[PDB]
Amino acid sequence: AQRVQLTATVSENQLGQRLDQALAEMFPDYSRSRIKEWILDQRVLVNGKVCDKPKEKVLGGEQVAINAEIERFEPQDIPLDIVYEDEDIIIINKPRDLVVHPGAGNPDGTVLNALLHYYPPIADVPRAGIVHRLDKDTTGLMVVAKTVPAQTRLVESLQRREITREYEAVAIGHMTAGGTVDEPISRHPTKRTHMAVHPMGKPAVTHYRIMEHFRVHTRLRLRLETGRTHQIRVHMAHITHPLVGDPVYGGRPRPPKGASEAFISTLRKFDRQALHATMLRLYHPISGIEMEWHAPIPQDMVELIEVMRADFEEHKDEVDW
Ligand SMILES: [Cl-]
Repeated sequence: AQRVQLTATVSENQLGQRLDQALAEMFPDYSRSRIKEWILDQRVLVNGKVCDKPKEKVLGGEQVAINAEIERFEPQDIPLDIVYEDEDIIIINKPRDLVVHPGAGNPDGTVLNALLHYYPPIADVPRAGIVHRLDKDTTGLMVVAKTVPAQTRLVESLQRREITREYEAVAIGHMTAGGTVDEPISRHPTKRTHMAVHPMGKPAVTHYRIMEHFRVHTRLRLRLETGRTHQIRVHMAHITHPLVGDPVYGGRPRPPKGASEAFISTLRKFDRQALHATMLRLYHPISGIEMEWHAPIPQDMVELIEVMRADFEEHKDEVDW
């Protein structure tokens, strides 16, 4: 546990603040509740005297002294599909049902826990060398830094927009043209599950091109300039082409008129955003040599795309036999 020793004097305009509130302002490196625990446990002196009432009001000019002490994520046996690894980086093909980094609702079971198990020295790299995210139910490529120099350099490459991250997706609706969504993204004001386009969000740019038309769906490839939470899903939804199977931004599946039983079945069962990180291209953070990796389209999407393709081709003739 780490020994904490801190001194300061309450500023005159802090007159009337609670002891815990005033200490929080003087020492913002330490959480509010932490400071409260320190006070109650007789670890704060005020003018050479122990003061243990967190609610007690300061006057300004009080000399404060604290003498206290302090005290991460666990490795988990979770298999990873490693596409490429060298001394500096790892490229993984992430399956669905796998969160990248611990957060609210997912304390563990994540790619980060998996990395801590596979290569324990990665604990010395910020966020276990994870430099960009994929959603839990998005499949495909991620690059991960194994070392501190590699991580710093990959982060610089992202800031300078020198990493290409391409995805393949199936979107709802007929789309006429490729283009760009450049709309900032924030947390949704009222729906805690959602992100949203919002003037006060973080700037976000997605480029998209049409690979193939289906009857009431469209296959896309996208390239990101930024990697905000849910960026593709929310941008595609914003322009009224939410991703097939998206459980948050999509609505009820709408099959086209006269869709086969197999088409209707495949479409209704598809229970994740039809979204896959398909290609990554970067300058190696150590050698600066240009490199490119591909993750094959997963079977779930292959079946979805083939059914939609057979449907579109069939209904380009008066054929029903
Ligand atoms: Cl994603």
